[PDB]
Amino acid sequence: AKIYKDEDISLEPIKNKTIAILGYGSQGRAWALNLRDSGLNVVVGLERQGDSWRRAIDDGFKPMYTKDAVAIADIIVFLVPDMVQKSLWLNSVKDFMKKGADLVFAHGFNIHFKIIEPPKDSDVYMIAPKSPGPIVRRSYEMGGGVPALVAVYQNVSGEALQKALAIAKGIGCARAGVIESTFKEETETDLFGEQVILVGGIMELIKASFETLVEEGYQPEVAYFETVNELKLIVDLIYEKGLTGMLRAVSDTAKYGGITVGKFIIDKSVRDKMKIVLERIRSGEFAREWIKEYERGMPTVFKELSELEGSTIETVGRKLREMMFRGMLFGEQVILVGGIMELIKASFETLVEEGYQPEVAYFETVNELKLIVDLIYEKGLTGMLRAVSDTAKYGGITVGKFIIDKSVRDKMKIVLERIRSGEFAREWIKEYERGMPTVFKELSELEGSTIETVGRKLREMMFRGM
Ligand SMILES: NC(=O)c1ccc[n+]([C@@H]2O[C@H](COP(=O)([O-])OP(=O)(O)OC[C@H]3O[C@@H](n4cnc5c(N)ncnc54)[C@H](OP(=O)(O)O)[C@@H]3O)[C@@H](O)[C@H]2O)c1
Ligand SMILES: CC(C)NC(=O)C(=O)O
Ligand SMILES: [Mg+2]
Ligand SMILES: [Mg+2]
Repeated sequence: AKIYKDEDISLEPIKNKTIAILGYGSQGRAWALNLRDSGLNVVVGLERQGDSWRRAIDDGFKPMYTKDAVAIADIIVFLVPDMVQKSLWLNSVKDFMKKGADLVFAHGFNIHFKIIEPPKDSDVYMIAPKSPGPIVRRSYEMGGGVPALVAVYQNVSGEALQKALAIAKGIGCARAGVIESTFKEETETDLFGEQVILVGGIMELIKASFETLVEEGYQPEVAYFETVNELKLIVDLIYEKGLTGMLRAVSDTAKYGGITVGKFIIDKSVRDKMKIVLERIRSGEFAREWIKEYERGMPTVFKELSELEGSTIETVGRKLREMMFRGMLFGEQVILVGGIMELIKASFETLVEEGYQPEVAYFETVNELKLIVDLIYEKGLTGMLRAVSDTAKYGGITVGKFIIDKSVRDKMKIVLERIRSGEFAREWIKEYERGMPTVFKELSELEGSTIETVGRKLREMMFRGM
């Protein structure tokens, strides 16, 4: 697929249009700031003078009320929570917008699941950054960007795609790479990625590793540090150089440990569970369940957030990060190398087997994980969870423990015990006397694999001039 960069895209299609950004949260603030820095005409539209109104004023915007912003808009962007969009649309947009104004989304959920039926005489299109909102901004302001999908649901001008690409450039995404997709593909892959790996999976893997180290007798501060530091090292290596590059950066013993432990901790049953998660998404069952939860007041989301914020793991992480700010395990290596490699691989391959563009699968299940893990490293799980959408919070909370279930810390424990006893060392010394056939066989299968051949091509194009 074509991966569009800055030199491929003109801003001219949006140059003199008034762009109304509805909402000023995680994506909304990022888009508004980025678009304004890129020279475009932005107004911020809000329902209320609340927290995000105050934030927008502090950033030099003068927000308008939603109905007033949409009256003067050529392009209307829905950057409020997915569950809120129908109500905003019905009450503040539909009867107030210019006739023919563009309707623009950052996630396909409402259009794809037919929650909002747009008018027939508007362009309807999407730019979906494959990044948490704050990193859309942070990348842009460092002179870089994050990847994005664009899609067109309804073309009435005949230039909807060019306008989507222009907006993607305007928010910095063409510095990294933009791929054309569909509302269906974006929605399905996006919900899948956040549920199984980007929010749900990684969060539960981190908790499992932390708990397991603590049960084995490590002090909490050491269990936290070992977990998150090794996670960052491993995910950074993959982000830069793929699975093969990561494996070549660690010892042969760690290669063998990673490879074997990974398939133990993350086994076929997990691949089956990922397909279940995908079908629940495809069939509309997730959407119906999320709508029902939302209409109850999102009690599951509020509960989880408040338990997480108060938890031992988050208290310990906050204390650790603060002590590091102010200046003040080889089992864990292989458990994480294995667990993260096989979770990535299973997530990516599920999407590719199901027919989605492999490039989209790579942005969603590989590239974006580095951005997530950077947020976790900097701000803890609670900071990460605050940055992601409510849809992703709910998906992660419900699916994460399905993918990484209780048994995974049980398997971790077993592996950790074999390491501590010197049993893992005997086992490495042996496979080694067979000429490391398990290691060479895996390197050989990785070399030819879709994830590595696509990743290498994309990483070359992405890090071109970034
Ligand atoms: N978060 C991510 O990184 C991410 C990644 C890619 C795409 N997406 C997509 O981007 C879109 C926006 O998601 P987001 O997470 O950026 O949104 P968000 O941060 O949750 O949105 C908060 C904004 O929406 C307003 N809002 C909250 N409840 C509202 C209500 N009942 N009525 C009207 N306005 C309300 C808030 O105003 P107050 O301050 O007054 O409450 C605030 O301006 C979604 O389609 C999402 O799927 C998000
Ligand atoms: C992981 C997260 C940033 N991605 C999303 O698509 C979202 O927040 O909904
Ligand atoms: Mg996403
Ligand atoms: Mg999402």
